[PDB]
Amino acid sequence: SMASNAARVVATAKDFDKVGLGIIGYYLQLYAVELILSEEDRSQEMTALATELLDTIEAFKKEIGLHVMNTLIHDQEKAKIYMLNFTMSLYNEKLKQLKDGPWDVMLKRSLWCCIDLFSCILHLWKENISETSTNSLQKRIKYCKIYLSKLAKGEIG
Amino acid sequence: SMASNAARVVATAKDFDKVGLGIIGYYLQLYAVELILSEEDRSQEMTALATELLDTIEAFKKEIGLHVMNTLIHDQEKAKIYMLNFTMSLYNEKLKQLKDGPWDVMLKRSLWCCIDLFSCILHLWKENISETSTNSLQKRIKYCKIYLSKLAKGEIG
Repeated sequence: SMASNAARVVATAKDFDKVGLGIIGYYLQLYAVELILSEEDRSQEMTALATELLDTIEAFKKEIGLHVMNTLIHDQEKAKIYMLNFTMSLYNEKLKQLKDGPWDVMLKRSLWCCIDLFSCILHLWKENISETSTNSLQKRIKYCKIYLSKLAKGEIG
Repeated sequence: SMASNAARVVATAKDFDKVGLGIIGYYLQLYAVELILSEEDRSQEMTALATELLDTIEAFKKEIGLHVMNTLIHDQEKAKIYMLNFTMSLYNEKLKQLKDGPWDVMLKRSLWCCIDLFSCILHLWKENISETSTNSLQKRIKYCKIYLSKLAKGEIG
């Protein structure tokens, strides 16, 4: 239920690192961490995850606090905007695919990634996002979850 | 000159691998290689570097298609997008720092970074950048050169 939502994120985070988008996967992790530590009913398995996540998280920031980009890890303002610009370019590219492009499992994965990126941005930076912008993002997530269902029911397939 | 530049870009790229931006480090290497192979008669070390770089660029491709964001390594348009977003943001931050911020080595390294990144974009996707954008990119590069000049004279430093 919960450990699944976090598990997805953590999986995607690792994928983003292995491809070389470290800063993105960084925040995805930090996000997954808050996600786990938010459940008052923690379980052995998740606790080990929090630790593993924090360990990685720390190592990453330490190695950057090379010296040109630090600002994306120290300035949550710039980090939020960089994260948003990246997620948005991906999101917008995927909308078009929903119209003309192919409707395969890659799209399904791509849309969940968008949902997690958006979710990450909203969770990590609440008091930094315009009430107008929050709604926008909350809507983009819903849009994903909608066509995601349209795929499971073959409606768009 | 060619040797000097290649060495710089290469050094910058390696710096981005350490931070986590493997995608940026990737395109710099493509650019670096194209630079080294631009000279019909180059030193052995340089050709050896070209080879070294290619083996790396080759390797990087095998690991990537993650399977969602690999659409960056196989698309000249998207790649350019995520490339400009990153470079453009850094460029602005540095423009501000030129005014109030400290005028240390960092500001220097940063300005050079912007020059290579902007030059990497212009080189790699010149046949995909409108005539207007080319001038706009070249202007910023020029501006970097100019400010570096001032920092040397102590006119701004």
